[PDB]
Amino acid sequence: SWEVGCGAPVPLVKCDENSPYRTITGDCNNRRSPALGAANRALARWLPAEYEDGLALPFGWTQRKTRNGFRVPLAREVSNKIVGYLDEEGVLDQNRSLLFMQWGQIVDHDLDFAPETELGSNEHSKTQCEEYCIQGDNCFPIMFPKNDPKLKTQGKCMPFFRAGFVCPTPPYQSLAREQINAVTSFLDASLVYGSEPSLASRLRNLSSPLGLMAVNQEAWDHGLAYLPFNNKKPSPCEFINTTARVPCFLAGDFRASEQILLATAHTLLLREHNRLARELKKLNPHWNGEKLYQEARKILGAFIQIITFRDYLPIVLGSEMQKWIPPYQGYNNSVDPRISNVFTFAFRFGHMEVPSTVSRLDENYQPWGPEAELPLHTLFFNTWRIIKDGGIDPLVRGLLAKKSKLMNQDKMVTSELRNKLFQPTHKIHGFDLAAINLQRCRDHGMPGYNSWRGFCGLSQPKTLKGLQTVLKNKILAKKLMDLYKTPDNIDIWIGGNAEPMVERGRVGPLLACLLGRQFQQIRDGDRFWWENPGVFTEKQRDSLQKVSFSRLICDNTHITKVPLHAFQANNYPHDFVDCSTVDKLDLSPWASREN
Ligand code: HEM
Ligand SMILES: *[C@@H]1O[C@H](CO)[C@@H](O[C@@H]2O[C@H](CO)[C@@H](O)[C@H](O)[C@H]2NC(C)=O)[C@H](O)[C@H]1NC(C)=O
Ligand SMILES: *[C@@H]1O[C@H](CO)[C@@H](O)[C@H](O)[C@H]1NC(C)=O
Ligand SMILES: *[C@@H]1O[C@H](CO)[C@@H](O)[C@H](O)[C@H]1NC(C)=O
Ligand SMILES: [Br-]
Ligand SMILES: [Ca+2]
Repeated sequence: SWEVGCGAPVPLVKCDENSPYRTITGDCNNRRSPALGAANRALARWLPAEYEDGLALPFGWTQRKTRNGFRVPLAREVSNKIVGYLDEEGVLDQNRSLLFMQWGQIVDHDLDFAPETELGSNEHSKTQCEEYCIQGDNCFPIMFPKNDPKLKTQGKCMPFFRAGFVCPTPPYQSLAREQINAVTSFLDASLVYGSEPSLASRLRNLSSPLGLMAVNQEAWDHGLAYLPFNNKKPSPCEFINTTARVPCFLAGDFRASEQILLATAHTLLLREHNRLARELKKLNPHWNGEKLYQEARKILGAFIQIITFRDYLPIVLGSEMQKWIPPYQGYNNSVDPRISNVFTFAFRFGHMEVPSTVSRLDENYQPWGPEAELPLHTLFFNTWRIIKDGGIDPLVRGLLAKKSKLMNQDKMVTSELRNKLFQPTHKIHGFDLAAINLQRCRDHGMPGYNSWRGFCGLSQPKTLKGLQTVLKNKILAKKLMDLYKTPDNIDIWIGGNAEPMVERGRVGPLLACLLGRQFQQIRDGDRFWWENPGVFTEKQRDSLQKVSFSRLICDNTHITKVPLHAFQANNYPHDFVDCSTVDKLDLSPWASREN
């Protein structure tokens, strides 16, 4: 059992044995092991890291070196052969609104982030990785296969930099390389409030004693707040459009501006915090700012938990929901609530649910203006279309009445992501998220497909014929065992996602097991779970059961027509009801009769 307890990219820290709130860092959730689930620590290893040298080098690094006697295929080659498709007609999910995709991304962002190594940002290092395609140290470029249109138009590779690792950022040879999780493992609204003290404070409005989050001061949304702008230059949101020059937003999580709809969902979440803090004050006008901020924060975290566990997860996991996530029995302090490395890849199932276009809709849920539907790629890091082009209401209707992409074994990831991705240093709409997913699954040292089938107690196909029955699909299996020569070598991202979905849910068996297990643990291992006896009063809990994403939308925008079940596919006006019929969060059980 070779290592004990290293801990470098963290500060302190010491714990507050009631202090009815979460820390910002996630520390002091577990009493016995107060770092467990804290941000800026190693991702959990559910299985030992698997690298080409047993320590750090990703499979595929050394040309000569095989995985189980075979070369691992180029990540872009797998992407082109298997992941890509041309025809967007037919690809939509008849049963899930766009919001289903979106909440996926939100939750994902509350739970995990393995950021690239920052070492030598001011070095020829990016210049040598991006310009020359030279693999070495933290440069692990995605090379194009010989028939790739991108060879002709973009150059020899897409640059790709390896994920940071814990202890120090300088090269690691004594135990295996462990990637960092930069946000809190608890489902806690950290994407709203920050996972570091240094950002948590900046986000806040300390100017007034009202516990508000800072809001944008440049611009409004029909009297509704936007998120403050980031400061930093050079800003990729400015970069898209140097005429409009609108910076990215500043949120609790750094990726909040990555696509317009994510920014939209972040905006709704911040408004809800200020709305709660207002209500709490109106009702407790002795509470101070700090009380008001924690108390709103606490409620918002419970809302994110409830929405996720009651409304999202059952329609991801389907028939497997009760198997992995049985109803709640209380806090269990032996549970490890840390996000595992593999989860951060299993949750990328969301990538096949992203459709090629986004729509703005007006109050009749009709096209809003002349160019109301746009290609997804024009919306990466695009804040200008919000501030300058209608606010969030039109985008939110789109969320409600357009549908997610459906995962499809022949049509996996839209070319909007597979060919047109924009990354905030690289200056082009030319990257391939799928290729990146696969390179990163190698970067992070993932065990292969069958390792994971084994972990979850499933069959482990060894032959083409085996893989055909598991996937149900002769030709997908054939392509996968032309590229990988054995299902042992298939990258978990693409193996998990290749499996047909389970009844009433949107992922295959292997992923339902990986996801289901993670979420059970993040709920059961959390001292501040909304439903844990003690955390909220019973009366407070009776109010919280009534929350809905419909109501969030009603309380925070000027939309008055919403569906009752926002994740299901909905059509206007048949499936839409007026906001007055929706349950409200009743805040009266938060009144502090101290008088
Ligand atoms: C257009 C919408 C989206 C875009 C543009 C996008 C883009 C990206 C990018 C660029 C990365 C980093 C990849 C890397 O360097 O390895 C990433 C990672 C990730 N994505 Fe998405 N994504 C989208 C939607 C979603 C959805 C719907 C989900 C889940 C339902 C999701 C789940 C994740 C997760 C869990 C990761 C890893 C985060 C971490 O580092 O822990 N994404 N995505
Ligand atoms: C960059 O943003 C600008 C301003 O936000 C966009 O310009 C608007 O687009 C149409 C003309 O194409 C007009 O209705 C608006 O008056 C334009 N405003 C200005 C100041 O030009 C422009 O489309 C965006 N450009 C790109 C390349 O994304
Ligand atoms: C802080 O709150 C005050 C009044 O409550 C408001 O006028 C001001 O605009 C807020 N500042 C920020 C930066 O959100
Ligand atoms: C808590 O979790 C542990 C380990 O997962 C399990 O063995 C134990 O039974 C659980 N304890 C309770 C009281 O539920
Ligand atoms: Br992202
Ligand atoms: Ca979190």
